[PDB]
Amino acid sequence: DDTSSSINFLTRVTGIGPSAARKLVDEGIKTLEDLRKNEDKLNHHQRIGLKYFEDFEKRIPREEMLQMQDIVLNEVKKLDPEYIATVCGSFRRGAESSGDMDVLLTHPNFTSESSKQPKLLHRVVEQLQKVRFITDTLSKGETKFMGVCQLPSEYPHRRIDIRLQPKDQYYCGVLYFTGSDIFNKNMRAHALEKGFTINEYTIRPLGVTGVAGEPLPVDSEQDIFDYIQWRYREPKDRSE
Repeated sequence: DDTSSSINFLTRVTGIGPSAARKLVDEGIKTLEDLRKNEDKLNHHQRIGLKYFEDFEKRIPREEMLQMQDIVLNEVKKLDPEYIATVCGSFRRGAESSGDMDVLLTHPNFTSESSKQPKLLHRVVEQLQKVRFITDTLSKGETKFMGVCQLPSEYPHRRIDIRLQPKDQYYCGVLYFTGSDIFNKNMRAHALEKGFTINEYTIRPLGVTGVAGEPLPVDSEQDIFDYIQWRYREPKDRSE
């Protein structure tokens, strides 16, 4: 019990997985105090998770999400109008509150046949840091950024992810990350009944063989619904 309750509290800190949590409790750190007195035992991601432990357990009001959206979309547009940025998650479905901000980013210069273009993403991250919206980085790779942001003022720090997706796979991504999970499940099931398979990257025909063919052209979410003969489903109507 004691061990379990300690392992559960730790897992509430972003970055601290189950294994990492056990190893930590196994070393004598169980409380928030212990953690805060032992940052030297945590990697960068876990340490930032600890720093904003409380803030990260707070919900985000839609009104704030909207202000966050404006900041993101506006800065991106200034860097290059060709950039396309979409805030997904339950927020895109009209949710009155969110737990984090998930942003899908693309640029016509970056397609799936293209090699890595990390600066496409990092340029955006750097600018948002410049305007002081992004305050910390949990981690960042060639196509994904996980960090912390804050509205200027008192405002809680919020979790934000920015994913760079190839232009030719962008809308399948926006669809997937908009959800909900139930809706995605139901849409993929229907796609199958129609001879198509859909994932977060593409929609492909499904030969009677069961083996998916080449990816089909997608230039909007609408195209995906069109392929499977479903009338367009507004994000607000995608609870399931």
